[PDB]
Amino acid sequence: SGFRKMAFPSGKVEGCMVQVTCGTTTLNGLWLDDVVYCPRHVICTSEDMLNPNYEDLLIRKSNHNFLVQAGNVQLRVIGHSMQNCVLKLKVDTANPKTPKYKFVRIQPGQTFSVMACYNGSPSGVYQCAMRPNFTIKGSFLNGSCGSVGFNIDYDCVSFCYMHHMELPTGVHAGTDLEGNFYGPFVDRQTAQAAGTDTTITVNVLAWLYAAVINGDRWFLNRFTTTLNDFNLVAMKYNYEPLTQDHVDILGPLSAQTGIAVLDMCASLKELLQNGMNGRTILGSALLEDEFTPFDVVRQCSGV
Amino acid sequence: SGFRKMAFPSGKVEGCMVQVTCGTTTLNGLWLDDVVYCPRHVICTSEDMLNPNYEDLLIRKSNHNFLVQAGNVQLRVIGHSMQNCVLKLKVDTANPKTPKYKFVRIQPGQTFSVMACYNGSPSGVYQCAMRPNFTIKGSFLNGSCGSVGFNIDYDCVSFCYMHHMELPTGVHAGTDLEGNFYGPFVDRQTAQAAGTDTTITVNVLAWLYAAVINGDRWFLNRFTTTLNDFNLVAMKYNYEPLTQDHVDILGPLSAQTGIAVLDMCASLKELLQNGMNGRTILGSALLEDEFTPFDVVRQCSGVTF
Ligand SMILES: *[C@@](O)(CO)[C@H](C[C@H]1CCNC1=O)NC(=O)[C@H](CC(C)C)NC(=O)c1cc2c(OC)cccc2[nH]1
Ligand SMILES: *[C@@](O)(CO)[C@H](C[C@H]1CCNC1=O)NC(=O)[C@H](CC(C)C)NC(=O)c1cc2c(OC)cccc2[nH]1
Repeated sequence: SGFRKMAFPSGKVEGCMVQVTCGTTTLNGLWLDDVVYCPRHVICTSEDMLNPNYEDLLIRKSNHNFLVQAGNVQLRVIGHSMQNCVLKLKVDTANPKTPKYKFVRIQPGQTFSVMACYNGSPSGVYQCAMRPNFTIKGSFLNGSCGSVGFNIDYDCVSFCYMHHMELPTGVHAGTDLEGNFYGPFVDRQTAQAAGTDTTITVNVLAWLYAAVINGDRWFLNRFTTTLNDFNLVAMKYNYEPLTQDHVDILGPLSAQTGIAVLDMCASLKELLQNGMNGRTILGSALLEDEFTPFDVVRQCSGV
Repeated sequence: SGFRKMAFPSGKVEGCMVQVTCGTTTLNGLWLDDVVYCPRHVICTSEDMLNPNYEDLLIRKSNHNFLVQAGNVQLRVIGHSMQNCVLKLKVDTANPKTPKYKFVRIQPGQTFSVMACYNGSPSGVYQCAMRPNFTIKGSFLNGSCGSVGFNIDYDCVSFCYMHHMELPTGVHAGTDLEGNFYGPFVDRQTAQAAGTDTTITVNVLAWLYAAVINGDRWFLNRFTTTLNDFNLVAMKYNYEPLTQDHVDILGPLSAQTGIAVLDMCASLKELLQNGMNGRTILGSALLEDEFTPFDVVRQCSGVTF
């Protein structure tokens, strides 16, 4: 038993991180097959990053302008191209540690493992959720650009995120592996704001089911609610609406605990209107929304 | 910026996880060089685990009773010995993925990364802190025994934990890599209860230093205190007493901020005696105690490996 923010084992990705240097700008790259993926602002200088004409800056670059280091060996760039915000450096050597992989675009509310890296060296691993406003709440410092987020199914690594930016509020933004940003952000050196940060309701309910599966039921109550009446209150608190598909996804957790989804919604509605006083749920004083129903099923099934 | 419970990259440990099976009992083991370490109760059957005599049970076992598998590839066992609650099996193959490593026994309050494993396959990684009652708030299912906890310093993997037990309260217990349990627990199929837990003071202070580094310093006061005075007061609030090693590991954060350790102790004492007064620290009204000073430095100045 127990419930914990859990990331996938990172070994398959560690063998793909490399360092990419252009002029005086260094960040991380992802070496899969004979291609190295990294954020395209590596080609920028401190002055270019203010308003970079990336296609203009790119054509002016030569293959030898890119220093790609994989551990100790230095890889030979035999080609360069650009797919949106992701720079694609073709190398003369295919990464032998390339696992089975696929590029996917995560949906808001879904989770993934972040492998934070600096100078091409993996430094830490943690779990994140793609928030409804397409930001994530990570831990990234100078030099973390190029770090990727991923999920692992069987032996297939599904890459979904490459890090680019830290907003003035302290949350983070990035792209999928096709170079398309999550959210309305742009890779220029400017202070940018996200949309309003709504709460992932289906995850909050999953996390409440986890608390019950782990012996905590102080927030439960005898009231019930309709889907619509719950969503009225939820939206009033800047919570995403609960769809019937969300209800269906919570099915397994409902059966296991014996608490109907709409019954859990009545508890959550009371928590939102009353607060938690001084009490805690699974050790937290706030309502956690970065746990998916699948995260809870994985850890609490059969407990 | 940002603060998260962050585990070490697990690749160096993944290449060392294997499956050990005796009869029908299976669990995980740690393959380093030509030795596999695992919990000794793998020799037990379901009924044996009730009141086991491990010396008597082990005498009836031979090298050929042990199934050790890397994936689906068996590693022939050519030797076996018992050290405390850890079984050691010599195999005929030296793990080519063996990293630089050492075995360490950590202290309460220290943190490590747990490699959750099932049937020898790594499944998840997450950070834990050894509680002052020698339990960890883990996430472990059936078949998780033999999962190890580790830290990575440079290129050296320091193994400090091997999983054995889930207590009734849902927390977890286990040993170091020499088979010595953390806390007053024994590997028997019986409900055991840990001592009353307490808050990890040195980590709370580190958390406060983290706040000061980030401009949130409303809680600093003009008071100071002695180490003995603070310890006697902290014990009244369920806080662990500080050691000399605790003051020392707070050294870097103390120098970086300019706040002496005993001054921040006096500030924490204020927070315990009068509460938070409706305010928060780093966004939370709850004092966090699972971040060590190293974790705080690690996330304010990203170290690599
Ligand atoms: C990459 O490492 C750079 O290669 C970096 C991410 C780091 C920075 C510290 N925290 C992180 O997560 N990304 C950046 O520095 C990006 C670069 C653009 C894509 C060109 N910009 C920002 O993070 C950025 C610019 C800001 C600004 O305007 C100057 C105001 C406020 C915040 C802000 N952040
Ligand atoms: C190992 O996986 C078994 O090899 C397992 C730990 C797992 C199982 C679910 N959660 C975990 O952390 N360990 C056990 O099952 C141990 C085995 C002993 C070392 C022999 N037992 C317990 O953890 C145990 C026995 C208990 C009991 O007695 C019947 C009452 C209450 C709790 C309890 N836990």
